[PDB]
This record gives sequence, structure tokens and C-alpha cells, in this order.
Amino acid sequence: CPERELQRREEEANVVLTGTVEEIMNVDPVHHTYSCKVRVWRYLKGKDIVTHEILLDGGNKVVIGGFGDPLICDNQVSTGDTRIFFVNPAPQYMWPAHRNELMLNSSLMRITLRNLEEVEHCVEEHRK
Repeated sequence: CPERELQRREEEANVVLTGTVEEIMNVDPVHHTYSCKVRVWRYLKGKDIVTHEILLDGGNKVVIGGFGDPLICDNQVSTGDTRIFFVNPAPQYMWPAHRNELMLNSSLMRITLRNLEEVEHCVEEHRK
């Protein structure tokens, strides 16, 4: 499965965060996708966006849908998994199915210093 260059992935994602998958949510029969409740650790990008467009659960939990999407290479998660999430707020025309949800935009990434550093780097450059 081919994935896009990290630079384009950072581009097509207004929000990049890190967190833990606490629970698997319901399935989306229409798109053959599922959602999960995630406990956010830190935002690598788009924190302001999530603050003004998402109603948070317990102030540190978000729901991310889009898991299982065939077009995304690394797209599976289990309870307890920790990853870097490249996401976008759920668009209007996807309500109320995915209202108040972040949708996976690209492949999940493992938590390692290399990854954290590389992503911050691209978030840093592009931000100029």
C-alpha cells in the first residue's frame, strides 16, 4: 500500500495530534468505517481549530472516525493503541453521522521521537 510523502500529508491535514484509543465506537455501515474515542496528549497542529469547532468530552477526549477506510494504508486501531493522528474536522455534508468528529485524513503513525520531530519539522516549515 502506497502512502503520500509526509509533506503532502501535513498539507492536507489541518490537525495533527497524539493520543490513546480508549474505546471503539459504532460502525458507519454506509462508508464501512468506524470511530473511536481518543484521549489526546498534545496537539502538533490545529489546536485552535479543534477548540472553536469541536465540543470536547471531559476536555481531553475527541472522537475520530474514518478508521477502516480502504484508501488509507495504516488504518486500524485497538483499545490502548497510541498514534499520531492526521485529521480534519468532519465536513457539513457528513452530518449528523459524523457530526462533532475528526476524520482520519492519512495513515496513522507510531509514537517515536523520530516521528514526532519529523512532523513538528514539516509543521514548522510549512508554517511560513
